[PDB]
Amino acid sequence: FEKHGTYYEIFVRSFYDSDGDGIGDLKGIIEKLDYLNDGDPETIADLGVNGIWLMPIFKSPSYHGYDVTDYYKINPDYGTLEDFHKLVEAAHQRGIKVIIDLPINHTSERHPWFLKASRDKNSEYRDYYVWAGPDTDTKETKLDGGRVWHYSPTGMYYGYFWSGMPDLNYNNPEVQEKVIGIAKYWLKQGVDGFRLDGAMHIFPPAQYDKNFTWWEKFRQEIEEVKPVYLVGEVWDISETVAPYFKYGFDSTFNFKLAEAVIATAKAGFPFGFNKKAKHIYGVYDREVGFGNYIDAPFLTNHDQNRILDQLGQDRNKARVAASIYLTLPGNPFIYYGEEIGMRGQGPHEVIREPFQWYNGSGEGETYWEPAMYNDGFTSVEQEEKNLDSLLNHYRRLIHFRNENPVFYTGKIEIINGGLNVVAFRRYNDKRDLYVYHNLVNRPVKIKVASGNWTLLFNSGDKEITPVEDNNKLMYTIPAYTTIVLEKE
Ligand SMILES: [Ca+2]
Ligand SMILES: [Ca+2]
Repeated sequence: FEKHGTYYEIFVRSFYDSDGDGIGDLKGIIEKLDYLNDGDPETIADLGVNGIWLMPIFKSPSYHGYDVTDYYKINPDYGTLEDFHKLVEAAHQRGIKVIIDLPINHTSERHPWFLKASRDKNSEYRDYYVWAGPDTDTKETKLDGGRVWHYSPTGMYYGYFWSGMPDLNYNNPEVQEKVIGIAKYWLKQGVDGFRLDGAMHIFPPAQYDKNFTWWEKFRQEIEEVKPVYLVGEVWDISETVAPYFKYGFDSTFNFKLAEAVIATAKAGFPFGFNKKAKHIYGVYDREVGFGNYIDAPFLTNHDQNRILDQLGQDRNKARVAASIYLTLPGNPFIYYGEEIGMRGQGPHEVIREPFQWYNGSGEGETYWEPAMYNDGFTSVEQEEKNLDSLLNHYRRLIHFRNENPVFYTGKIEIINGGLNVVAFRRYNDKRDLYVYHNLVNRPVKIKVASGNWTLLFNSGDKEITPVEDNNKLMYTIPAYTTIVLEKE
């Protein structure tokens, strides 16, 4: 069970519509699988990703699905269980692992369990949720609203995010059993793992360690079915994220490093990235140990303003940002649309706009909401016209990564590549690669000690030939370009 690979995050509703109702669905993903990975490592006609993560696919009243009403039923909007099985089979045929979002931290207020527990204090499901006693304080800020305690005819219940999302009571052994059963069910349907929210607010501050006890039990029990891949979201500093690598998770999303990559690509100076990367990998190596964690680097996801927007809609800077994280250790995660330069900021609905397949309209393109910001802005059709497009840039980076696995499992050492360059070595006992990323709109020069060096990768379409003088090999890197050298 190979856990290393580049992942692609898909919002089913916005990917591909196979039956003409404007809503993206599972059969649609099947129809477009070759775009992600055609199963042939010899071609670069596909992105080359080896895993896909589907945002919530269970029954739910919302367009996003994070508030589940039935964990054993596929949202009709996305298709059927049969479609899901055909997708898992088609993906495996191509070497693509499939993981799905598992919203088990809370349920929808419309979930039967809650409806029953909320309409009878003596209900059999009463203890599936958390019911108040003292203080209905309410801590506030963030982006949503406020209050963690809410009214419900038979008492007030706990709901960290929103009254529509009551939190499940993990202090109840039955809740833990039920959720594990749900996970096992989907694994038996063919899934390879899950994407999970690691923070569980039902545990009072005094029971923080119960979080790790829970995830360890969860992983141990579900792997009784088969080996799995688990990636968790823990939106906090690296010191807080680190232990999760030890108690059940293979990977965790590197939010802090994402912020640094974005800031550095925007500014054109490597300081921020250099300092943050050294700190974070240092924390992970100290608390977990190199080789005992699979980081999940990324730029932006389904809850954040798209990378292009964060870079002032500068496609060149977005290109550099892509080269940087796609050459980092671990399993990189690509947010759908990122590879063709989609834009979107503000409302989560905008960030989750329909994926653009065509310049204009065409069969399969979703339209459940207006494509206000991307219609006519970018598309796969347009990106396919030139071998040096952003889409082809992503294809080249991912395939290069797959052809040189040291990028997944090797160590990393930040080095000084100059005032406007992010540089680092990716290495193991057999490969010693030097990676250089030009962050600005002008050529930059880098020098290495005279010796046996080989140019392995050039992200641009220009001829890059080094010159040797006074025992130093000098390379002039064109604007926003990345190169990889091998030292022997
Ligand atoms: Ca459809
Ligand atoms: Ca291929």
